[PDB]
Amino acid sequence: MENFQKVEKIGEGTYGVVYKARNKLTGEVVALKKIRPSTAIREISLLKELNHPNIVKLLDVIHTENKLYLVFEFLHQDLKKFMDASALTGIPLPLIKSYLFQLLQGLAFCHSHRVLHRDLKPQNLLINTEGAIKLADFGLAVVTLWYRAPEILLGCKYYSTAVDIWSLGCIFAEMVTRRALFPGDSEIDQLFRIFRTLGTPDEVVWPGVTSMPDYKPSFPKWARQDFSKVVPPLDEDGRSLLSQMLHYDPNKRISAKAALAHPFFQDVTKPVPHLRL
Ligand SMILES: NC(=O)c1sc(Nc2ccc(S(N)(=O)=O)cc2)nc1N
Repeated sequence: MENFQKVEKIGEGTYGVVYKARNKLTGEVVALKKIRPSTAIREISLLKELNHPNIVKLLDVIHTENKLYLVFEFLHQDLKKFMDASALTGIPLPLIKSYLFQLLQGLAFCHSHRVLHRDLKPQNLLINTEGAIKLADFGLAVVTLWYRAPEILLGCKYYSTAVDIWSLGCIFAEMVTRRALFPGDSEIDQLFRIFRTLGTPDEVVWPGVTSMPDYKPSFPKWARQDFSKVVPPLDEDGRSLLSQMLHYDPNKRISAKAALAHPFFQDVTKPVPHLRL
């Protein structure tokens, strides 16, 4: 792209590299993703018409010389950087609530249009100075496993919208405690960290779990811990919501739409964050 003057590399995912760039003609600043099929582009072309206030806007899709570039509206900072910047004091609850609420709206929208994110993590949740937060880097049909739903880790071949609720629940907990909920460093360690905290799933809480591709009758049997210890600073409404976002059975896991009606959001507002850019 000679049409842009890459200002700096701002990120890197499994789908490619993203740069902060300036359109040397219009002068606009954007996020340019260099990716590297028709089912792909056709799939992407859907994403362009996927416009919502809590979804990073995909501006242009460019296919040239064996290269695929995606131009996105540029957002100020990602949630991982913001959480780190807020580690000494923690993000204030009203702001945590606002962000969670907006992200659920974004997911509710995606899911109603049959689009799944599949790889939600603090690094692809972007925020601006006006208090908004948006979903970025939608995943298409050293990697972080911390936000991966248990059914994915157990070999499910068909993801459901529930995997996004799980990831968001993990992010919610992390914003509240200032510590990753399940910081695994391998698929099995990830799986076992979830088990040690939520209890090893069985047929009672998760019908069908013992018949999953990577399930092993030999998994250790850990008892479930209390949420009071898992996310202590969270009030009971928040813990109630989190528990529903972290149900083992994808079918019992709360939907984005239902989560939006949870009492936790009765007093939701939209604070502005203190961003250091
Ligand atoms: N991937 C995307 O679509 C992106 S990434 C992005 N900007 C951005 C700005 C600052 C930071 S950081 N690490 O907090 O300084 C991270 C990301 N905007 C879009 N649309």
